[PDB]
Amino acid sequence: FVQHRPRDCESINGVCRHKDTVNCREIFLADCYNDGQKCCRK
Repeated sequence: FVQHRPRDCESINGVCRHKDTVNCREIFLADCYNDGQKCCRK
């Protein structure tokens, strides 16, 4: 089974970087998996 988790980042064709990267555009739609990372336009 699984939990109640919306959408990640990889499930959208994105990347998982640091929420404090720099210029790695974040995807306010795709989530990460580390809890501390965010989505980026690859």
